[PDB]
Amino acid sequence: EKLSPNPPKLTKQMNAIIDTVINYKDSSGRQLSEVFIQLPSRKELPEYYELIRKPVDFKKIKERIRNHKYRSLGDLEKDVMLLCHNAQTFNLEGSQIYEDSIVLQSVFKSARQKIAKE
Ligand SMILES: O=c1nc2n(c3cccc(Cl)c13)-c1cc(C3CCNCC3)ccc1C21CCCCC1
Ligand SMILES: [Zn+2]
Repeated sequence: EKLSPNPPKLTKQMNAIIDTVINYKDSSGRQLSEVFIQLPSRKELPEYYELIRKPVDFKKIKERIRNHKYRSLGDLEKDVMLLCHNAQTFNLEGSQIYEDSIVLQSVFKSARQKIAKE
């Protein structure tokens, strides 16, 4: 089965996991994903592209689910962990963005364990 199409059930699970991550709010009602939806342009933040080898945003992850680029829930996981890794690489330790990216890793893993195990 190594090369085979993604079942509709799997694609639905992928979208539900990523929607849980994108929609996640703190107790104040702030949506943590907001800044991570779209990458900055190379004109507005050139130094991002000098430091980050493999840029990714949540828009691109949603596109990759739709175009069947993830072979597995593990491949989806790897791209979400890459996004969060890039945020921690570029942004200052202790910054809101840096901290938010750590919480989103946990939100992803919780959603995967709950949705795929139920
Ligand atoms: O790691 C990121 N740091 C950042 N971003 C990101 C956007 C998507 C994915 C990631 Cl993983 C990041 C990101 C995105 C923006 C967008 C650009 C288009 N207009 C909406 C805002 C602006 C600034 C950023 C930072 C955070 C703040 C400091 C500069 C860079
Ligand atoms: Zn399709």
